[PDB]
Amino acid sequence: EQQAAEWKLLLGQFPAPVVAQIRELATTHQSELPGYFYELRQWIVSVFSMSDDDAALQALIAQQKQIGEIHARIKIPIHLVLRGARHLRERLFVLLRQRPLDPEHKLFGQRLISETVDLAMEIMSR
Amino acid sequence: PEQQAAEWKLLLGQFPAPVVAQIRELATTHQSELPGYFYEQMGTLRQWIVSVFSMSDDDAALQALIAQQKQIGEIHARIKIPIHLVLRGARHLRERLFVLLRQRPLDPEHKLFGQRLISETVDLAMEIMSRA
Ligand code: HEM
Ligand code: HEM
Repeated sequence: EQQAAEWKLLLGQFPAPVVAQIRELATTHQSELPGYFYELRQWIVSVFSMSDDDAALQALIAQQKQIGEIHARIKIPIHLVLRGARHLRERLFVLLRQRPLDPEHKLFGQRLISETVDLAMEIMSR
Repeated sequence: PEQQAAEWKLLLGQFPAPVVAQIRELATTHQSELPGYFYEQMGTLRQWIVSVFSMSDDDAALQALIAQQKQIGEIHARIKIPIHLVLRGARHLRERLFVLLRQRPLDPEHKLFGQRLISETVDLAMEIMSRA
């Protein structure tokens, strides 16, 4: 395993004010992000608080694994989980767009949220 | 059910004409290059990427495509392949598709969209591809 390194690998390829500005946009609009709209915050912050050390980070992978096995145990469609993902990436994209940060940093800021969430569901998918 | 087409054609609406084509082209010119293995555990992925990157705009084609994704899922399900191996494939796909786009001299705003389009495209296919 040590999908922790793996995780750092994809994290170390992102500049600092992006990491900060993406983190800071998850921790703000933290509670404003839980979306239910069709016919929780600690999570976003957990994933988007991203650091270096592999105690304060590991619990993130072990937690993700936990929270899938929750979802599967009670038997809920994974494509429902991955859709939630989507609307999340989406709302996060929308939140990124409406900033006055250069499109260059947006460019990273986009891959940074997209990789994370998908990584999440990947490892959340057990 | 059926409005899986509705959603896709709408999302495809959140994007400009060139980006769409740029991305279509991107996948298309490198369809033969992108089935790329570089790791450890255990011409098809061309027309898949192409099917799923034919920026298609027709409830008809969409349905079949949609349903294609569905059928692809079920096959992967019978053999009993872990969902998190496929999402992984999927992650590698857009990751290299990301990179391809980066190394193209486009307008970084054009670029942003280009990113969103490839991201949501695969993930949407992936979402549908789910049945097990
Ligand atoms: C991006 C996708 C999702 C994420 C990140 C997520 C996150 C979580 C987390 C972290 C928990 C932990 C609760 C705990 O530890 O006590 C949880 C529980 C739960 N989730 Fe979600 N969820 C997602 C999608 C969904 C969807 C689409 C549904 C639709 C019904 C759903 C329904 C539930 C339910 C019913 C529980 C209760 C489990 C319990 O008893 O603690 N989840 N979810
Ligand atoms: C994004 C990821 C993937 C996509 C889009 C994909 C797509 C496909 C497609 C289109 C087919 C043939 C269906 C047809 O056109 O008739 C196929 C077959 C197959 N795929 Fe993949 N695949 C993916 C990942 C994987 C992974 C990760 C594995 C295993 C680790 C895998 C194993 C197989 C196997 C074993 C078959 C043949 C099944 C049989 O002969 O019964 N695929 N896949």
